[PDB]
Amino acid sequence: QGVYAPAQAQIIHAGQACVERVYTIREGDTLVLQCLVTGHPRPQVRWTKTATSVLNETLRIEKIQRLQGGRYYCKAENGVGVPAIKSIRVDVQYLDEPVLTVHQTISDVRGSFYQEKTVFLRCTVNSNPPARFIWKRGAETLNGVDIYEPLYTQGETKVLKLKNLRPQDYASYTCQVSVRNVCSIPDKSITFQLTNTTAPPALKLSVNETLVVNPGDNVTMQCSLTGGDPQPEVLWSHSPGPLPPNSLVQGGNLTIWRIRVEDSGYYNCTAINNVGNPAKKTVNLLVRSMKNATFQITPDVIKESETIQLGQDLKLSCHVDAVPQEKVVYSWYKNGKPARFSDRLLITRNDPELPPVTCSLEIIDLRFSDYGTYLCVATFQGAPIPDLSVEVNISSETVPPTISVPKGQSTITVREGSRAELQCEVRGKPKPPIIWSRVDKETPMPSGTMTVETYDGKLRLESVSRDMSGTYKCQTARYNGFNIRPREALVQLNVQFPPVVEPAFQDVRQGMGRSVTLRCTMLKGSPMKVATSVWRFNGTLLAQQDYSELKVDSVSRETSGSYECSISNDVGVSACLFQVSAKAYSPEFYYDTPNPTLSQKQSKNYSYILQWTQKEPDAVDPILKYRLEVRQLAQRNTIQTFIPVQKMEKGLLLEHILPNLKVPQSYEVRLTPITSFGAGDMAARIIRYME
Ligand SMILES: *[C@@H]1O[C@H](CO)[C@@H](O[C@@H]2O[C@H](CO)[C@@H](O[C@@H]3O[C@H](CO)[C@@H](O)[C@H](O)[C@@H]3O)[C@H](O)[C@H]2NC(C)=O)[C@H](O)[C@H]1NC(C)=O
Ligand SMILES: *[C@@H]1O[C@H](CO)[C@@H](O)[C@H](O)[C@H]1NC(C)=O
Ligand SMILES: *[C@@H]1O[C@H](CO)[C@@H](O)[C@H](O)[C@H]1NC(C)=O
Ligand SMILES: *[C@@H]1O[C@H](CO)[C@@H](O)[C@H](O)[C@H]1NC(C)=O
Ligand SMILES: *[C@@H]1O[C@H](CO)[C@@H](O)[C@H](O)[C@H]1NC(C)=O
Ligand SMILES: *[C@@H]1O[C@H](CO)[C@@H](O)[C@H](O)[C@H]1NC(C)=O
Ligand SMILES: *[C@@H]1O[C@H](CO)[C@@H](O)[C@H](O)[C@H]1NC(C)=O
Ligand SMILES: *[C@@H]1O[C@H](CO)[C@@H](O)[C@H](O)[C@H]1NC(C)=O
Ligand SMILES: *[C@@H]1O[C@H](CO)[C@@H](O)[C@H](O)[C@H]1NC(C)=O
Repeated sequence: QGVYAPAQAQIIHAGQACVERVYTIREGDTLVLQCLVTGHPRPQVRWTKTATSVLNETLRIEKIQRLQGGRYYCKAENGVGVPAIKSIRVDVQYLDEPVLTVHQTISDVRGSFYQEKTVFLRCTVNSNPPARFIWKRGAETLNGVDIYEPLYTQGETKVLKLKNLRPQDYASYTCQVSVRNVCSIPDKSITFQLTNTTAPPALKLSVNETLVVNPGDNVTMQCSLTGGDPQPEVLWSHSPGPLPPNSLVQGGNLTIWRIRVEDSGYYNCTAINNVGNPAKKTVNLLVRSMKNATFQITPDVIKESETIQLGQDLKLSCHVDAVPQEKVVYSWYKNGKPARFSDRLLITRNDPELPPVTCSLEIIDLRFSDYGTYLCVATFQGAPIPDLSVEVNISSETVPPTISVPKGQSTITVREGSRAELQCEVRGKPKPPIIWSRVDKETPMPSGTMTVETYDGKLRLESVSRDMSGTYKCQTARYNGFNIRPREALVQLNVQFPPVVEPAFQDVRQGMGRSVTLRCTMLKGSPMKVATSVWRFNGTLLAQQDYSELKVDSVSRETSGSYECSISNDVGVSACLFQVSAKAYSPEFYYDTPNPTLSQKQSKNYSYILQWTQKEPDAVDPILKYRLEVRQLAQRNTIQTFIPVQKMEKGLLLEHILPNLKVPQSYEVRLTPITSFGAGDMAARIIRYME
């Protein structure tokens, strides 16, 4: 490629800037960067910040922000050689209003019981560039007292330390912070009234550390100041989440109406006045609830049993999830209630190694007299909430569980996106719930956690993703049944999905007598086999290995057009699209030359050196002639002429002088190649008098 030259970029600065390698502007202004490029063919330009991208030789950002600052890249490519890249660092600049805060420090003195008070005046401001701080008490401070930047701060903060605090120091101190007026940014000031009444905030709360309540109850909390100068600002907050709904803040008073169980949590009242540590009082609000009452049958452990056998230990545990967990109390009944007071032979244990906070009675030397219906009742002492119970019949019939997959739903295949339903079925007395997990990987579930409880033994997946395709485990719970090694069973999940073929579009060129073959290849797809391929031409079907091929015997006017191969797996369809013709490629205008020729500076005429190259001359039938059209933008009528080609090769520069052009005006130039097939791809350009 003799005349083809690789791209070359150069960034240029415009829009608003201020004051080498960097483009500094005030936040809120507008950025305007332009990428000038050269090389042939004329390269295209995208602005990016990664090296996302905007396809434009000029980058323009209105009302720029702090974060939009950074390094920007102009990328320019044309096919020939290595793409051109150029960088520029945009440094958006700003100066917010400074914050002024103060705290005291009392400290001992060597060999003395006298004490020295020290105040720290801390001035913080976020700014680009690094700010400049000046301190004043009406007058500028230099010396006796000290200025510095404290630790754990990168110059955004300066502190004025007043070591021994004598009355004359009690004045108004004012931090004035400047950005050097760079980018014409004003300085800003903040002042503080340091007085012997100045004091950090303090609060008193009308309720205890932790407050227990029932659902529905209205609860109101008064948070009142007990100290603070300046007058601090009191604020309530909640974790997790925000306060509302159903809760109103008078200010200081926080009331919660019709409290729901999910409203439980920490409510924090905090006072701030930029003096000392902000005061906070914290109350933990606990709404009562009881959920998920569960029992466990644990056969003799020491005899390593998994089954109810006479002459063995049988533990029957009991548990429920409650907010004031420590406050629950359990009652064990049996065909009516003995309240588990027997002890001898049958005994109560409330806290063994078993799960947390579980009442569990043991039966030593199990007897037929122990076969019965046992009930455990969890309750809160004199609480309005309802009690919860768990019945568990023990008899000869009670037996550990077994789990299986029904029929051959072991592997269940579905198409991506649809819903999937995995099923396990469990047998035993009692029948425990099933816990579904994934085994091929460690991912979560419908419930968003590693495992999911289910009693119907069904696991439903609404929007199934191919990523989810894998193996899944279903197993017996250790609760609401035997507490034994869970029984397990696996099911496979195939997530089929439609094909993806290549190329989506391809522009194919070839001479008039010659042949061409189009291939549509399948890259991804489950099933990964071409079930069928169907080729169409300009809308109509044609008659006809991982891919499909079609051969156009003779690329002619009758055969040239758009070909579509619709490849499909048993699940979906996807298509390649080919454009076949014997049209020559577009001419590529050459932009980098001094062009105009003044004809005797008279007749109001100049001439233009129109130059270009022919893209891929040997891709189709040889180029015979170019059709040249010239319009001057001002007259509708156009002068059409034909250039006859002498000879050409890839990259050869072509020329044609346009003879009669009004001396000031510009023109549109349309250049079309002609082969035996006819008109190739037309190209266009605007020419102008330069000098
Ligand atoms: C209802 O209550 C029962 C227990 O009373 C809950 O079963 C418990 O579920 C948790 C997981 O949520 C299990 O803890 C986990 O154990 C694995 C190891 O097995 C560990 O890797 C995890 O970090 C986590 O600690 C716990 O073992 C299990 N307890 C029993 C006795 O099986 C059940 O989840 C509750 N259901 C609901 C809907 O609240
Ligand atoms: C570049 O962006 C401007 C708007 O900022 C737009 O007017 C112009 O047409 C764009 N350039 C191109 C080549 O589209
Ligand atoms: C503080 O200063 C004021 C006058 O500025 C004075 O009335 C007061 O006694 C001083 N001492 C205290 C503890 O406020
Ligand atoms: C809380 O107040 C509302 C009316 O403001 C009332 O309907 C509700 O019953 C109150 N809460 C209780 C526990 O009574
Ligand atoms: C908060 O409520 C109490 C009475 O419940 C009242 O004395 C106090 O003024 C209230 N505070 C506000 C800011 O309304
Ligand atoms: C409220 O205080 C608790 C206890 O100190 C704390 O865990 C929680 O993060 C705090 N929440 C807020 C919003 O301050
Ligand atoms: C226990 O057995 C009784 C009668 O034998 C029955 O009414 C009750 O429903 C059974 N309980 C369970 C949990 O099966
Ligand atoms: C197919 O359609 C394209 C676009 O309309 C057209 O250029 C071509 O001549 C058509 N081919 C035939 C054989 O009609
Ligand atoms: C100047 O241009 C006009 C219009 O294009 C043409 O008629 C005329 O012959 C030209 N004169 C010369 C001296 O080239």
